[PDB]
Amino acid sequence: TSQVRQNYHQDSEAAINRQINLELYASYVYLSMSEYFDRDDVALKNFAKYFHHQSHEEHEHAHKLMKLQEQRGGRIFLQDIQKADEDDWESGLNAMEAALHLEKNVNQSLLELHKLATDKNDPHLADFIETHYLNEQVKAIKELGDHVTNLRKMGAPESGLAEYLFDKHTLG
Amino acid sequence: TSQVRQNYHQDSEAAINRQINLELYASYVYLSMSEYFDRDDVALKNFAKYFHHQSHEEHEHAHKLMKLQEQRGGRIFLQDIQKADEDDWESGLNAMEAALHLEKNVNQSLLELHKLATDKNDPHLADFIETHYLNEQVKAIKELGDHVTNLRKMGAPESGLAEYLFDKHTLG
Amino acid sequence: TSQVRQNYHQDSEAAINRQINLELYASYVYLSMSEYFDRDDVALKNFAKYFHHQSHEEHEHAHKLMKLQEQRGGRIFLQDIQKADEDDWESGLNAMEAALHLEKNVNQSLLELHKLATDKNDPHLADFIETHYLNEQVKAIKELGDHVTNLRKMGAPESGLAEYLFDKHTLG
Amino acid sequence: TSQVRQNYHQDSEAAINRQINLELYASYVYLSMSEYFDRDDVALKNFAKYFHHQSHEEHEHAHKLMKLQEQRGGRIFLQDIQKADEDDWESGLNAMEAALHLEKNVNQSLLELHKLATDKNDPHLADFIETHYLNEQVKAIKELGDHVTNLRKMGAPESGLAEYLFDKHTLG
Amino acid sequence: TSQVRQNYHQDSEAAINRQINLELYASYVYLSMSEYFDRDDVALKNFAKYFHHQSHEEHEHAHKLMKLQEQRGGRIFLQDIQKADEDDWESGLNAMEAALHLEKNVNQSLLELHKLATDKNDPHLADFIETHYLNEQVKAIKELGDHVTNLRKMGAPESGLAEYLFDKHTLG
Amino acid sequence: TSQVRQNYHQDSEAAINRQINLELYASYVYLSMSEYFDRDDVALKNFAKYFHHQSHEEHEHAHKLMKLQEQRGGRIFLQDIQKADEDDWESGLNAMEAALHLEKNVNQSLLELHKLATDKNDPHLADFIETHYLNEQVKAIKELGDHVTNLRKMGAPESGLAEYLFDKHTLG
Ligand SMILES: [Ca+2]
Ligand SMILES: [Ca+2]
Ligand SMILES: [Ca+2]
Ligand SMILES: [Ca+2]
Ligand SMILES: [Ca+2]
Ligand SMILES: [Ca+2]
Ligand SMILES: [Ca+2]
Ligand SMILES: [Ca+2]
Ligand SMILES: [Cu+2]
Ligand SMILES: [Cu+2]
Ligand SMILES: [Cu+2]
Ligand SMILES: [Cu+2]
Ligand SMILES: [Cu+2]
Ligand SMILES: [Cu+2]
Ligand SMILES: [Cu+2]
Ligand SMILES: [Cu+2]
Ligand SMILES: [Cu+2]
Ligand SMILES: [Cu+2]
Ligand SMILES: [Cu+2]
Ligand SMILES: [Cu+2]
Ligand SMILES: [Cu+2]
Ligand SMILES: [Cu+2]
Ligand SMILES: [Cu+2]
Repeated sequence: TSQVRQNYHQDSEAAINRQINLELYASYVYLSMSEYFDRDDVALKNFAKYFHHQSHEEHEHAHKLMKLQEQRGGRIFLQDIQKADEDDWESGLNAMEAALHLEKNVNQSLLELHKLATDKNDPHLADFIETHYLNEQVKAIKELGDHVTNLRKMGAPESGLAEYLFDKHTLG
Repeated sequence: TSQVRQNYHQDSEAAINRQINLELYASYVYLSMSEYFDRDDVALKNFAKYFHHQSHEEHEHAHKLMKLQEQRGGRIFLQDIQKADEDDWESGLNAMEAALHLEKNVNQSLLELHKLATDKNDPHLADFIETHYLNEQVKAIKELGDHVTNLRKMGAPESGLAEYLFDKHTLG
Repeated sequence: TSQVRQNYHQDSEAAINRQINLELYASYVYLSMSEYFDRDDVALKNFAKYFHHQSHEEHEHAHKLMKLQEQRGGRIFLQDIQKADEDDWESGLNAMEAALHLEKNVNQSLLELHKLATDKNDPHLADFIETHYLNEQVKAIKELGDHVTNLRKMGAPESGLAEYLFDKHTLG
Repeated sequence: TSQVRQNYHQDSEAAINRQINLELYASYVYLSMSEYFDRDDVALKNFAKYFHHQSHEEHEHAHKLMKLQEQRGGRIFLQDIQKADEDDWESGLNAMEAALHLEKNVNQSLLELHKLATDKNDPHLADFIETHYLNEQVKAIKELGDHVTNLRKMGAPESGLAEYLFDKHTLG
Repeated sequence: TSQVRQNYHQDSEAAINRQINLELYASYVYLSMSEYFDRDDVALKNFAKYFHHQSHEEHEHAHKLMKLQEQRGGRIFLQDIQKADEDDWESGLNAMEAALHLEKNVNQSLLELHKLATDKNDPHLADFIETHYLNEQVKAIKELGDHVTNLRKMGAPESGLAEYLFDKHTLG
Repeated sequence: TSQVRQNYHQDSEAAINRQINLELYASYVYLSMSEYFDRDDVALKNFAKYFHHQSHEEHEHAHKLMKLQEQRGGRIFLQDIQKADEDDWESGLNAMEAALHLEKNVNQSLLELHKLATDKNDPHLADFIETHYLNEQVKAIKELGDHVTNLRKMGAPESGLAEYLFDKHTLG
């Protein structure tokens, strides 16, 4: 056992390891989306930039969790980063919809992680999740909802003009 | 024979002369396209600027080849610069499509030039083509593909609004 | 007929198209001369620079004419740009002499163009030629005459020292 | 088939997809190593920083390959990013030794990729690998060899003082 | 065998060692030429400066090759640096002619080195030679050809005035 | 005989030519040492930098002697630059010891050169050696002695840690 370990339950350590992998997965989904919009038959450069930014943000989320694990005296156990469900994201609107779904899934996992911290009387972990994760998720979900809404109201995905103009005026 | 000539095959010298003319031709096609978009009944100023830029880029491509010829001790033999297949380029989308076709044709000629350099064991010429031409073509082809894609998805060439908005937001 | 076309005779439109091609031809002659002086067995770098500058100047002359055509509602009809009469320009003095001859030929064509504008009662075209072309030609012809004179008096083309020193002290 | 695709063999497209995954794997190995050195019972912060830098470098290597795929008109097919062979890297010297082995493995794959490009007469791909990958690998391998050598000569991994001083004076 | 050595043939290692010596030899020839022009009975200071610069350039060429040897895990085996064929270089024109001959000889050796790299399927070495050596040689050969040409046309070596003026206007 | 030659004995001219070669030899020994420390199985970068600096310093020493020869009206006769006694310098301490021996040998030759100048009543040469060479040698010998001493006292060459720390704290 670590010289630093204090009030850190085995279940919490395990849950943190699972959360690290999920953040790395989210980052990979975003990378997949990013590259999709750089295809010659898609060619929406600001969508590509947006999802590239989101990919690196999720990477930072993974970093903080790995830091938390080391600080608390837990042991990081990395797992395979699974590829995304799709190779072809269909459209700007579909990718945004898929991103929204992903972020709500990550949020659900974080809420379960928080409940575990509360149940194990780990207020440091509870606050770590609150401070660095919970509001970030809520903000991310709201932004993606905003994007989905505009794209829909503009006539996406049927209107390619809608996705082009959104790429230019919101994302660029 | 030149005091500088070394490992420079007669066939390579001839192929370089042919490539010079093709680069000058490409430059002329782009000039034709440029001026078309400045017509009072077309009036797409950023299309005009874009193709003007492409015209001068091809001119630089011709310059480097002429320099290569002199450096290697070959003799430049210039040929007539043929006018383009069209006077009237129809639309923004059509010009982009025609440009894409042109760039792929120039690329094919460069690949054949590279094979000749390899076959004649001329690694200087091989690398000259690799370094200054091959990736430039690949980048140019991809960009034109991107442009064609956006214009199509926006509703060009039927939608004049599409070509107007593309001129403003991508090319301007 | 153009929505902009006013007082613009079919003969003038045709003559402008012919003048565009001649300016492009002059530019090409200068390019040929430029590259000649970059040959390892010629090696007069400031001659090369001088004629390169002249090449791009003629290009600008072609640009203004193409602009005039579009502004007046004429239609640009481009033609093949013919290669120069020579591949080998012999010497600094010979190239200058050939350039002088070329500029006087271009000037003759411009004077005929001006007479046509006067005959067709087209004062806009008449002034366009006067303002942008006629004095430019007179200046160019005089400069080339000056250069020919100095080279001759210095002992060119027999004296290679003369051409070397002229390259350094006048053109450099 | 892509509007941009030219001279791009199905085997090359597949090999590029495999190389993308390998670069992502290398990045993940480095991340694993990075976090290991941040453990309270390891605590070599400059080792951690060094491998973190290497992780992001491999990420850039993956980015350029993904860009190449899109530019050439290939389709990116992402795969699971496999976790590293180890959770516990034992020591500074062992991690450096493992990194050296990894880089030589990546290099072998790049050399095979280059042979395939040569065999398929794809000089653009050949030069892309040469320009952006081959010398980068050679430099990386040499640096890791240098590091392994110093650590060994200093008395690692038996001497914890050696690894501490190396962390401070070479990596910091 | 080196911990870093990969895909590096014994013949390539040997050829690199031979090339290192040749670059050091070229540097020494240039040094000899440099000092010759500083003789009180020669006194062409800009010739001296020019060849001094060339001497140090060849030294850098030797440095990069030595670096390549270490990076690839080869062992540097230095050899005697042979003195030049002449003590007395006769004239500005003769030295330039001798330099031209030297550079073409070095170039021939580099081309043979490149063929060996290709034959041994060593694309890293092939590109190293292409990137850092082949175009540098072509540029150097062309420049020396240019210099020889001007000196000849000016009346060298019979005309001491020609060599004096060339020293002042081209080299100074 | 030179128009500038005055009070310059044939023996002095010969001795200066021999000294030039010895300075070039010393420079080459240092270059050999420099590259040795850049080996992947040695990897002492500041040793490499130190000896590289010493190599170029000896080159300057050779330059001043060549200048002296020309100024006095002597004729430079260059000789082959002999490779060093070793390819493998064993260690930091051994190289420093070998450098110390080399510098004392060069110093002995300079002292003999000075005696010859005194014997031939050549006070210009005597002072040239005094001013530019004698104290430089004494300083160089003392510095190398200092380095040898520290390395020995630190536990070199048996202690690789000693050579590593010396590389970092004295040479870096
Ligand atoms: Ca899977
Ligand atoms: Ca025709
Ligand atoms: Ca013709
Ligand atoms: Ca697995
Ligand atoms: Ca290459
Ligand atoms: Ca000899
Ligand atoms: Ca020997
Ligand atoms: Ca004194
Ligand atoms: Cu990224
Ligand atoms: Cu996240
Ligand atoms: Cu233009
Ligand atoms: Cu081009
Ligand atoms: Cu807008
Ligand atoms: Cu130009
Ligand atoms: Cu003109
Ligand atoms: Cu990171
Ligand atoms: Cu990589
Ligand atoms: Cu210290
Ligand atoms: Cu020097
Ligand atoms: Cu060289
Ligand atoms: Cu002068
Ligand atoms: Cu050096
Ligand atoms: Cu010395």
